[PDB]
Amino acid sequence: NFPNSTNLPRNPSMADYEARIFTFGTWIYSVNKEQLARAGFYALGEGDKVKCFHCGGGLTDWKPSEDPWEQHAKWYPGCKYLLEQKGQEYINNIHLTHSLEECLVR
Ligand SMILES: O=C(CN1CC[NH2+]CC1)N1CCCCC1
Ligand SMILES: [Zn+2]
Repeated sequence: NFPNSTNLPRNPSMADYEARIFTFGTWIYSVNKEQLARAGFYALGEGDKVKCFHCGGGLTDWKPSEDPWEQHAKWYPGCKYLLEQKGQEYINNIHLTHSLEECLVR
């Protein structure tokens, strides 16, 4: 299913931070859940799979080193929530970084 790039969220029931934070429960995984919720992610109950309330973007198999906002921007750069909370400059920083990380090896 394609990512949502409209200014309207795909899952408006998860639009409030408090709604999202309730989805995790006891969270054993490597990335802090409050951080995941602030980046707009709620939990699916399927290991450490999160989905963005706005773009619907899904992310799984999180490493301890990884940042929710960075991961959000890498995989779901079209997201209007991300663009609202972080601004296009941040997004360009993140993408230049990830594209330069890729090239410093491949
Ligand atoms: O899991 C990912 C990408 N990363 C893997 C490492 N941990 C953070 C997310 N996705 C799944 C959905 C399609 C794009 C790739
Ligand atoms: Zn999003």
